[PDB]
Amino acid sequence: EEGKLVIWINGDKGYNGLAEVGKKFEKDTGIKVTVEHPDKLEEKFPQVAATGDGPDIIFWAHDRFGGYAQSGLLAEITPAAAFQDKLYPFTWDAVRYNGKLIAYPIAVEALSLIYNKDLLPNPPKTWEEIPALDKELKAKGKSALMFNLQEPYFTWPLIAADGGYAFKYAAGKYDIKDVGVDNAGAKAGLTFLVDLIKNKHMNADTDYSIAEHAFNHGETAMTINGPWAWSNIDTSAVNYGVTVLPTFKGQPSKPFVGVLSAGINAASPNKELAKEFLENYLLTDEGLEAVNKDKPLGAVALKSYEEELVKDPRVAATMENAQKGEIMPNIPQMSAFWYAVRTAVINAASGRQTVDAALAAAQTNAAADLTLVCSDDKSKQATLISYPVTFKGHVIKDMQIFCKNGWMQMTRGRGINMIRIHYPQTYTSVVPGACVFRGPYSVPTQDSIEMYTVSVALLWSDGTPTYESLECYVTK
Ligand SMILES: OC[C@H]1O[C@H](O[C@H]2[C@H](O)[C@@H](O)[C@@H](O)O[C@@H]2CO)[C@H](O)[C@@H](O)[C@@H]1O
Repeated sequence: EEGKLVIWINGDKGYNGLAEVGKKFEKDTGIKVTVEHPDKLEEKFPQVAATGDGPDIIFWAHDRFGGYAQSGLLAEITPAAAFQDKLYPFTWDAVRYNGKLIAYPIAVEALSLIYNKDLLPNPPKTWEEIPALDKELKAKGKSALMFNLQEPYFTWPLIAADGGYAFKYAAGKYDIKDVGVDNAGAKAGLTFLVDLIKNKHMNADTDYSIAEHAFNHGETAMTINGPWAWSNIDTSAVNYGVTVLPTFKGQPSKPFVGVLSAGINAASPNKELAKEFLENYLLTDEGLEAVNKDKPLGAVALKSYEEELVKDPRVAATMENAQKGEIMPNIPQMSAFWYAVRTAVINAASGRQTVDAALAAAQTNAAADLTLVCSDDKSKQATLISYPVTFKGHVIKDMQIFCKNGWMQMTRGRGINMIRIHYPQTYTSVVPGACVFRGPYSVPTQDSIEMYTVSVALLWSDGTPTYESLECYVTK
């Protein structure tokens, strides 16, 4: 709707403060500003913006914006040099996609270790110490650590500590072909997490609100969270510190660093109003103050403000953790990475898959966009799903699936491609066209399980071949 600004931002952010900024905007321009916090908005935005609908402005960490830009959902930003100089350059670099500025950077985000000083004056420096510490607190009616296990954002710092990575950065770009989900380091880290759960130091079902409640009411000595979380702790009775994440196998935990960013919907008729709102209301000492006061932003992108923020030790700790991590890629393939790791962590933590199997499925999903939906019952068939998210640059051109009975080609277009995979011995005769698992194979680790597998050959646009396999496991 023209003559009005609609803003979407995550419900864990400073939306009331931004609303107050919006009030400051309406009052001067007569233009009403409505701030909303849709659920799973990072998914809902590309859905509705694609229909020409949605907000004028969308706020999210920069990693999602490359996908948005590739789908044509974001207007190009062209700020003056003067405005550009007001913000730190690396924050601008975070919002650049295939050459163009696709958003306004706002603040730099990283997870930190947050601890209750009255329970735990000297918090552990290593993950390895948490079990012994938990045993001591449990006797006192408390627990050592609770944090959100449902979102891979929070568990990634540990998985990445021993060598896990999303995409390798080489020769001036992310190498979409070199995916780090499945390696020895990632396995060691996720195994440590799963072991914390097996040993009842953490609970697989723990989510954001459970961990927030447990920490802010004094039940658990530590939590892992970002700056947005500090204001609720300020309200609580907890005297807290914000410090460096614990090390794992002697290496720093490596949080993925986000830059909170504001994109303008390409379909918005209101773009000039959105630009002026963002530049002359939101990014100002006053506006950033308003939002930061409602819920802290971390290290803001605005130079004038940063100088006052660097004095807040919580922000300093934030930047200390950021320096030990890595800025998130913004490439479209990140959406497949995050989906794949979310599934792996949830499945490993619950005990539905082993760490090795979970990561192996995650690796293939993040790298090749292939998901295999297994059935516990052999008589019900598996489904292989191909769902490409990257349409530009180095991409898989050709895909061949190796099934027990031969090779079959599978195309990559924008859309979704699904085939059934049959377990062998299931059909009384050979079914024309059907892809059949190789197996059953033994699994040395677990004696009660049978493995089935198919293989895949990938031909990249540059001629590079690569190979994947996908497994399903079944109880005998
Ligand atoms: O969990 C995967 C998720 O991680 C990041 O989302 C963060 C976000 O950056 C923070 O600002 C805060 O809101 O917490 C989110 C996790 O709940 C990625 O930005 C996102 O794309 C990804 O799906």
